[PDB]
Amino acid sequence: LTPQELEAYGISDVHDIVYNPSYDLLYQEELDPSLTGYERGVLTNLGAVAVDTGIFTGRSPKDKYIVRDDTTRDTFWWADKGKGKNDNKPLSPETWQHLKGLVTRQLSGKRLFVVDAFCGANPDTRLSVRFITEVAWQAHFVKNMFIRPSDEELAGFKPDFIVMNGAKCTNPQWKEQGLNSENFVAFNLTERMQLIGGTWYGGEMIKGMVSMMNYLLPLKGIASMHCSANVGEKGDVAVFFGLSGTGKTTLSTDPKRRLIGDDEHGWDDDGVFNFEGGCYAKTIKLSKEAEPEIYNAIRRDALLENVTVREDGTIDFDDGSKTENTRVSYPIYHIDNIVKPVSKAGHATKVIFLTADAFGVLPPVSRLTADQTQYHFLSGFTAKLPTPTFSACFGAAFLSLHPTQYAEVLVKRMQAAGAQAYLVNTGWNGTGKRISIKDTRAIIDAILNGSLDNAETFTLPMFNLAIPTELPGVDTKILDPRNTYASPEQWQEKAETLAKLFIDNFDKYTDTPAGAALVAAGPKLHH
Repeated sequence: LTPQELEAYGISDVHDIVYNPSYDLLYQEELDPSLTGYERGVLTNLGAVAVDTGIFTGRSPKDKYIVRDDTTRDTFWWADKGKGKNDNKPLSPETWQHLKGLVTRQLSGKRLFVVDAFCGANPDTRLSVRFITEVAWQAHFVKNMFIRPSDEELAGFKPDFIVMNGAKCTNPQWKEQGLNSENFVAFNLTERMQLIGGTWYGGEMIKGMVSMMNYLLPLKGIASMHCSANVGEKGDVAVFFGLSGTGKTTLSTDPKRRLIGDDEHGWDDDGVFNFEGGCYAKTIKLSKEAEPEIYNAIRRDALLENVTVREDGTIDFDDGSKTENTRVSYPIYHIDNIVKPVSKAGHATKVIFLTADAFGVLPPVSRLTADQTQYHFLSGFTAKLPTPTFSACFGAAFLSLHPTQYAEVLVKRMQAAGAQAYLVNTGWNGTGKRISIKDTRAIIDAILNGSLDNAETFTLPMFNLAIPTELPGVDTKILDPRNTYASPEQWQEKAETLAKLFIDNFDKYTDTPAGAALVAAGPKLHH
């Protein structure tokens, strides 16, 4: 690289450029004694450096803005259009230039770190991203989370997107510009740039490119999925969806199946690819006994975020005093049982939707039709003891297009692959007790070995769910959710409650023909 290349973006008076720093260099930079404030890092007794992000201990959706221009006007899922509430707020082009200026002026006159990286593991569809920061640990974060180019890949590197982290600056003009606060996370799809002002939260630097991939990929026929994915010895790929607490991490961890990734995947002509080169894992209440793989990944080149470090250098993983959203990032190879050397594989042939049904209504396992796959993907239901949660596509926060556009391309890719979707209740049954980890692992086994795709089924009323009549390794009595109620009538009363919740939630998608058509595939009330 060269200083003059950064001049193209508006930055000037560059002091020194640290380009694609090594992990050893980043460690030395992070302990620099001249650092102040939230730039500072400390070494823990696990070998990983720890940093603090100030008041922003999570994403700031209320500060998220996307320029509305000729590129995005008729394509983006805007906050101020349609039925579905979202945080994709339109930004004027002129305010964008002001925000860009704030960031590029902040990054002028500075020593800068520049990290070139990829979003997407498949070369023919991946995004080349250039990240610019004045803070070494921010550069470390993006080195962990995106895919690290080889020296030979850097020779021909041409950025498709620029991410400029100006966490040290804020926007004094925010009120008269009609913005939410002096902070901002702003995107321009004409200039292909992301700006970060004010917030030091690491996740803004990964979830911004997730949001942009979530715009670009479906528009070119590539599915985007908030899922884990893993691959068997025979190369058979499975994807697992589920909100927090549904067992997604546990059920996709299997010594005989290598992990493609844990967070965000694409699905193109060649198969399923990881967006990321690393993992950004929650660490509240972490223990070596409960999460041995994550714990073991916390070593030199991991980066701890907002964890409590004691005066003796030890970590109190139980302390949520600053935030419950403590995190660690690490490059993906800190996990042993992964797909390597490239985080991608062939086409998924099993799609597993996990839900913790606190109502005790849904079967432990059902085989979905294509329309039910779209319906339950859009619903993204789970519950806790019972309060429901619905989140479109199992993650609404990073959707740049209408949710139905994600459902359509997912099922298109499934149909071309002959993939079958299953809905799995890892929550509760009629006895008020949770379904056992032993039972759900046996269900996953039976799904993944293909034994249910053409198995005999009976149909559950109201939800119209195809349930296998028998399932190897599981007590047959558990398969019908009605069998844990005193009478079928007692199940029906709760099923009517839950069906109404789905129907009410789904209504906000019916402003598109895809969503309106899918009502007829949804749960039915009793008549």
